[PDB]
Amino acid sequence: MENFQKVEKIGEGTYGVVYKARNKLTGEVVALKKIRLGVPSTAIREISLLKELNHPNIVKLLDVIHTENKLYLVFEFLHQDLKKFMDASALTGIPLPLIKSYLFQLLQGLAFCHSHRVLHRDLKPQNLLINTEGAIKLADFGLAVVTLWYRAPEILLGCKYYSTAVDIWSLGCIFAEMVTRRALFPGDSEIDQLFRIFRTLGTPDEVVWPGVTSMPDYKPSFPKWARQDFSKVVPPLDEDGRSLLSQMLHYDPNKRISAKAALAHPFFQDVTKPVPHLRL
Ligand SMILES: CC(C)COC(=O)c1ccc2c(c1)/C(=N/Nc1ccc(S(N)(=O)=O)cc1)C(=O)N2
Repeated sequence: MENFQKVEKIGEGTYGVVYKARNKLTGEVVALKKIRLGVPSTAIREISLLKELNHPNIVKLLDVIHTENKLYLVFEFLHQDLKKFMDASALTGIPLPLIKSYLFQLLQGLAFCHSHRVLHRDLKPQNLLINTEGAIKLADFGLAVVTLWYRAPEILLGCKYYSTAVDIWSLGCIFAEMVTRRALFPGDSEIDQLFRIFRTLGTPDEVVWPGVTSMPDYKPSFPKWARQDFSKVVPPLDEDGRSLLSQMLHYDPNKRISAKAALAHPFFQDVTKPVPHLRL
């Protein structure tokens, strides 16, 4: 790690602390992540797998530094996250063509991960990175106050062996947030998160989600709320966007649209790649 000059702290995550840093030998500007822990052998193999999971919409893992019984991940650096961009665009809103481009690119990144049986598990605006070229990239995955706003209901209900559908749920929540300029389900506890989902989409039952009542944390005593219309949930999003969002937010993970099928949805018929106005 003596090969890198730290410039500034850019974040703190579940797995560790991230710095903007400069390689003293190549002059390369990178994101250096110090992993929070000797390093287990299983961790080294799983991280070695991430190195090969390369795609234009996945933040590149340049190098894995396992020296002096410490672990550092050297990543590609991007200048802004979607959280800061959404905050900067709050007065006017992100233009719909740019929302659509970002959603389309992230679904391409997800379809790629998911085809290699790799789940993100914790998508959120803070780990979605953007550049001046109009690209958006997935970061902070592959090592498996905590934000619960994007957590799929099967995780909250105690599913131990959840699927790639949890990522589709998170991305649908982020899509809604880009459109409305407000978090869709801003829970501040696991039950508040669950009940916020239930108040908008209706308390799930065996009809809409077969097997829901036998889930580890399901309680028959859950209040029974009626579902709201999507026209009320994400105005002024057009019918194509609302249709896609409804499929990304299906309760049953088996009914929830896949990343590959979402890419063929009519909402992306007129997709383009606009360039954002970034203030760096
Ligand atoms: C810390 C938590 C999420 C875990 O993060 C990661 O594992 C991780 C991995 C590789 C990365 C980055 C983060 C990163 N971050 N860059 C950045 C740059 C500017 C702003 S900001 N807020 O708009 O000024 C925010 C983020 C980057 O470039 N490569």
